[PDB]
Amino acid sequence: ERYNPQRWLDIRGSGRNFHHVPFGFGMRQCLGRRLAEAEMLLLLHHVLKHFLVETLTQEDIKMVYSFILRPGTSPLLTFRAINH
Amino acid sequence: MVDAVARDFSQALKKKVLQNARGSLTLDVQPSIFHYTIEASNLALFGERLGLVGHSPSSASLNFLHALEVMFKSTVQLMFMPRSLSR
Amino acid sequence: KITVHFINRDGETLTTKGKVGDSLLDVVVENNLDIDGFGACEGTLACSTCHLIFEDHIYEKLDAITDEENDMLDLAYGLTDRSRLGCQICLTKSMDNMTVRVPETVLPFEAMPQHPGNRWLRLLQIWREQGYEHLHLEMHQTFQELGPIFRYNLPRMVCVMLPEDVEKLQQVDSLHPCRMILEPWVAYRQHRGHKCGVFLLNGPEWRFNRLRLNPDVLSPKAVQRFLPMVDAVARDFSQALKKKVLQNARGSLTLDVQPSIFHYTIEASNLALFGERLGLVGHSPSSASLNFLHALEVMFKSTVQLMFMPRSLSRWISPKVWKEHFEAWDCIFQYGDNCIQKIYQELAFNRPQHYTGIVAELLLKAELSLEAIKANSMELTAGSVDTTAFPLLMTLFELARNPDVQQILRQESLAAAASISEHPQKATTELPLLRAALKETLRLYPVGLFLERVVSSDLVLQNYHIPAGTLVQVFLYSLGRNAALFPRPERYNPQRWLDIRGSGRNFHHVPFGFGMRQCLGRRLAEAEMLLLLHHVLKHFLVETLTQEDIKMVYSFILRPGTSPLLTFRAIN
Ligand code: HEM
Ligand code: HEM
Ligand SMILES: N#Cc1ccc([C@H]2CCCc3cncn32)cc1
Ligand code: FES
Repeated sequence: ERYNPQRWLDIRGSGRNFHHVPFGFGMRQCLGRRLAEAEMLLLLHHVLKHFLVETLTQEDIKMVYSFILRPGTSPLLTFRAINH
Repeated sequence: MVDAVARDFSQALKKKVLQNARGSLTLDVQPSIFHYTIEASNLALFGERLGLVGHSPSSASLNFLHALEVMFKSTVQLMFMPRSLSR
Repeated sequence: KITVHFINRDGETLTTKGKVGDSLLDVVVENNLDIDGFGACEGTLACSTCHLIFEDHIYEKLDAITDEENDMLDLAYGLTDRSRLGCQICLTKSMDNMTVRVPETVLPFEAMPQHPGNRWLRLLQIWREQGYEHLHLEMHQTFQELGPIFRYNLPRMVCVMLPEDVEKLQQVDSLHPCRMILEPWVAYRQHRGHKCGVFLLNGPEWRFNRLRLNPDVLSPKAVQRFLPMVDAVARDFSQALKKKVLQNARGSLTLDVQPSIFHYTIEASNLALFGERLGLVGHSPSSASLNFLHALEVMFKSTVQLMFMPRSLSRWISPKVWKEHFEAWDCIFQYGDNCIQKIYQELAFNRPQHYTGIVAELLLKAELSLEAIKANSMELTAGSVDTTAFPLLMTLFELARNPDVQQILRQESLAAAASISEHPQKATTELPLLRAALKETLRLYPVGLFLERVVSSDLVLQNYHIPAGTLVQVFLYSLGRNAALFPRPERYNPQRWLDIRGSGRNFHHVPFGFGMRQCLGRRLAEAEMLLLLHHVLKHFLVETLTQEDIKMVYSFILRPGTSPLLTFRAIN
């Protein structure tokens, strides 16, 4: 339950197979795989170089399965601009 | 093309952030994010700029999102039944 | 150090000393002198209990009186041609052995004129008409038949209408002034686990809250902190109007401005309070904006349907109105709670080094429980819309009706324009005639209709003994139209308040109240109103052909039922 992205560069080290599979495998693996990555990566990139993101609601978010797994809570997030 | 949408998203957010005394904007961002993906998607796919980022949602935008929610919802009610029953 | 002699009400000369540069409020509280009730609001010009009368040779060489002090002195009993407010007077070298001095100041109750009407007939009238929009006209007719004083057969309750009576009523102002309690609103607070705010509090909880609010909501120091922010909203309002005006062939835009004004006050309020810019001025209304305004209308409406009944009756007669009432409050508290969960989260992660609004201070100071900041933050977010915007319409309207007065308020504004554009704070001081025009609108159209006080001791007004525990009500409508104090009362003449200020006539301008329960938004309202009209006069001409009088409705507050069609012609 610890959020630690570095673990995926350490998993790349000691070669371990099939650890990152949310898009699938084989040739029925998600066709939007790299379009999703594109949309997500750049938005967050452009948000990090201008804003600080904070929140008081650090309880876990209850998630609901309604075909896809999604959050039932949407948290109240602050975007504080950086100026230096 | 996605870069342009994500840039326009942050510059839109920054404009409004910087109008507030504390240089901050706290909000529920789920709506603005969903409209980002509709814009980045529709541009990458059809080359069209819908003008949903930075501006207000449109009628077509919110009807589309609702229909998705209903479709997922109504799917779990019919997936586990054969259509012989759900009929 | 300097010696100063104080003549008390009992006649005795107290002598003590203070240091130069000290306020004589400091001299009184730092020596525990026995001047009962002196300095109630701890030096934030929110009471007139530091009133002191000076010697002619000392008073003459004191600083000029500010409008903020003069408006306070106008609500001070026993006013004199040599009286000042101790909180605003710092001791100086020449006041050694000064002598200041503090002021001093029948048929039975049942022999007073009675209101013919019957509590229950009226109660049932409201049951069906769902309101009593005409009540202010009933009471005017009453005073014009029974005289300047009558009682209502109910408990005891007397309705008055003269400055004489308001002056006495403030002398009786206790340490815990008691306004009567609105159960429909409090029932809502009890039902949701919420704390009542200042508007609905009495006793020590009231005094506790108020003394931790006046500093950042009412002090001239706080007014100077948020006045520049209101300037930005009023500027953005005129430049927005001018853009659209100048697109039309004849450099004009005629419209119903009531919507745009209401959205101005929501913006100026939410910015002054929560430092947030909502972007409602210049752009279209939002869903949250119009839902908030409707819920206010419904809440006022449903209040008059439940105020005159005890809860014992309205429980089963109009339970639907209770559902209607709470769902209004439900929408209101949703709007307000989110402005505060917005800022509580912000402030948690960084305390700013500059001014970020009124509530930011209160939260930072943390002299109140958050549940008590939440409750006052609500009262302020909800009280700062209808009460501020209706007076602001009627002012525009009367300036369109009185072209003479307009062109004089314009000269004043243009004259002071550059002075104010450089430092907005100066609007307080550089626009005296405009501020007199706000007294003229609230005289004729007082959105606050009554001042109410449960007295704490036997007093007497207009020679009718008034026993303790009695409700007294100041009907400001009939007050403002008494030709005896206001020559030609229906005439709109802002200069009249300058005439009045020379002579020691008292309690003439009382729509915000008196004492320490006078309106906490008093100087925020005045800020929002003054600058909008200032910025509108230096760019636009305001005209209208609908110069009939506007019929006004009673829905807990006194508001217009007509909104007039006003023209804004740009000047070039
Ligand atoms: C985080 C984002 C996404 C996740 C986690 C995800 C997940 C998946 C998964 C698990 C599959 C099935 C893999 C399999 O059966 O082997 C799949 C298939 C598919 N996804 Fe996604 N997907 C995402 C985004 C997208 C996007 C953005 C699109 C379209 C632009 C998309 C369109 C598709 C399609 C068309 C298939 C069918 C592939 C096939 O049957 O060959 N997905 N996705
Ligand atoms: C023209 C505008 C306004 C008028 C005529 C007005 C009138 C009044 C009156 C007559 C009272 C009661 C005075 C008394 O009982 O002695 C009052 C109290 C109050 N008003 Fe207003 N008001 C105005 C604007 C505002 C605004 C803008 C706010 C908030 C931002 C506000 C918030 C309050 C509060 C919190 C109280 C309770 C004061 C207490 O109980 O100590 N009012 N107002
Ligand atoms: N909560 C609350 C609350 C909302 C609005 C008001 C407004 C309307 C009620 C009469 C009045 C006098 N001064 C301000 N107000 C007062 C309190
Ligand atoms: S104490 Fe001086 S005015 Fe309130």
